[PDB]
Amino acid sequence: NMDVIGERIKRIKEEHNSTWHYDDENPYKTWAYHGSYEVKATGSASSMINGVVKLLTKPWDVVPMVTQMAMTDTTPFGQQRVFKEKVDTRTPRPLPGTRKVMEITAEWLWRTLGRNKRPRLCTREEFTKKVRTNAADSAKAAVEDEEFWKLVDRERELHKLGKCGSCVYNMSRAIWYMWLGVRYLEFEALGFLNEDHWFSRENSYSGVEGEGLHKLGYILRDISKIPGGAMYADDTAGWDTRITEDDLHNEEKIIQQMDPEHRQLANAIFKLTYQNKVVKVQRPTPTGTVMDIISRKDQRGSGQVGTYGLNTFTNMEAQLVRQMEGEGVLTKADLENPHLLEKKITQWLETKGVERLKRMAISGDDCVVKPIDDRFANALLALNDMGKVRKDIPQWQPSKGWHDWQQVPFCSHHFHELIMKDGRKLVVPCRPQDELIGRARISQGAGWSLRETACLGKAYAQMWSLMYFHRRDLRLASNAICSAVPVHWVPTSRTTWSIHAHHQWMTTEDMLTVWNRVWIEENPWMEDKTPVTTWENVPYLGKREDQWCGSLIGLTSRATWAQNIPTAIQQVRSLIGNEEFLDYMPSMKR
Ligand SMILES: O=C(O)Cc1cc(CC(=O)O)cc(-c2cccs2)c1
Ligand SMILES: O=C(O)Cc1cc(CC(=O)O)cc(-c2cccs2)c1
Ligand SMILES: [Zn+2]
Ligand SMILES: [Zn+2]
Repeated sequence: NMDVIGERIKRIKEEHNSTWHYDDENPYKTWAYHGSYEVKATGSASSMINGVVKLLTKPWDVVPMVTQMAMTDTTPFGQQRVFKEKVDTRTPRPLPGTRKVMEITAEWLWRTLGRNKRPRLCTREEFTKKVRTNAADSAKAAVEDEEFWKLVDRERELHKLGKCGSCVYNMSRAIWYMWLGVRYLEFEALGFLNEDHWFSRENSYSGVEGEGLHKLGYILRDISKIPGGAMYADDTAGWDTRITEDDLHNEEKIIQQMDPEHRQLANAIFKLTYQNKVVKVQRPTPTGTVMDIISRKDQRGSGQVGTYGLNTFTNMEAQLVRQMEGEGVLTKADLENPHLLEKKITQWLETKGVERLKRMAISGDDCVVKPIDDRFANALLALNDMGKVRKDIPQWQPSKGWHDWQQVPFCSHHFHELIMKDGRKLVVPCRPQDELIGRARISQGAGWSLRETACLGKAYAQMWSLMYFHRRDLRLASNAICSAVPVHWVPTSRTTWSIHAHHQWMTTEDMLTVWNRVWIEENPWMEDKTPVTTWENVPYLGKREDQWCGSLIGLTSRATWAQNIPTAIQQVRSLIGNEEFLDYMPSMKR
């Protein structure tokens, strides 16, 4: 293991030799520990509160889920216990027949994914353009510095020699340059999966990359039309910690489709930073805070570029294998058998494969599968053997499915079919409201002006206008926030890091115009392109469903809040100053 990780540890060791030691009382049981060095503590036990949002969402001040979200630990104290709970585990090795099935499925899945697209290297100017269009943190400063690009080249020359000196995953400007450069190199070799949308629904069949939250519901409604059993959506208990050495080696087969110069750099990312890794993790001690140097040959680093794609790939593979078991193609005897017949797996993949991929919606560890029947509910031998053990359910207890696509959980959401006042149907995203309000009430970090705060608030308000307008409490709170925040202030900072977010709310353009573009114009499932002229024609969930999904509708405190909301708007306005404000409350029934 050391002839791959040695150089990186050697560099950390030399750089921090002042405080470098072997802390014999380290908590690593499954990870190989190398040593520690003293550092300053990072993060907090709490989260900064967005006063603009809080002042306009008073009934949620006394709501447990909302209070819970204001917390979330990021200190070495919080970092160490979260690591213990899942990261410090070992997945047993899948059986020889399981390993063969995964291999046959991996090979076929990669050829299917690359039937039209061809892998390619990603560039310095692609990364640069991305870093620029993200902020508009000190990554823009590094990208602008030619000295950063020089280290990148030095590291790349080591990678071409099959060596690694600075690619360390984290749980002066020199170390920041080494991190952003490690991320650039991985972006260079594996970014094409994201940048050239390999997991789009059109290229992957099961995939949903680049579709967006507003489309996921319509995708599930279309899967519901496919004849078969119920729709299954099983969560995996810590997916990234369940990525085996066999998963990594199967994921690596993509290098076969690459040009020699691309294959060489991609092989370097896989072999040196995925199938081997050097990790940095903050740990508190009775004599301060230390940064530990750990390593392992398996599991997925959640921060990395290829994480979404390679998780989508392995889940598609895992679900195809579970479908084969459901159909009686794979038996218990087959999974135990090294010499299992490749023929029947190839026969099933070449005749039923694509059709079987079309029965699924897969986004990283999130899957929705509509098998040909319900034998799938009890097809658990391979899923458990592959290491993809379902969360909070006895290992051999049959999976429970849904016969209504609207009850199906996918990507922290459920989806509703709404009938508009004109009779047209919408399929909308939904989640418990407390999670939405609770998240909007969190401002990111310290040293933030009221201006930056009001703009983040405006961003959350407009995201709600576009994605969650059907939630009565959120349309009101959204209008209230947009009334309290000056009209020309541009929503700045992201509301989410979600791959399903396309941030159409990050504008000063009229939200009803934007709504019409997303839900009517650009909506492939909206045949009638007649615009909606008024927010009064933009539908809500039925009162019942709105209440079932967390609404305070019908409560006194909520009616009080709704009644006295111009007072709170005025309070926020007076504190902001003599700016230009537009009153968005008239756009509502009140
Ligand atoms: O159901 C609709 O179509 C009308 C509608 C809209 C709204 C939204 C707003 O607050 O202006 C709220 C309510 C309710 C507040 C208390 C009980 S029901 C009803
Ligand atoms: O990616 C996920 O797992 C699901 C998810 C989660 C969240 C919450 C968060 O990231 O803070 C927000 C969203 C979005 C809100 C609008 C468009 S996408 C989606
Ligand atoms: Zn490296
Ligand atoms: Zn709902």
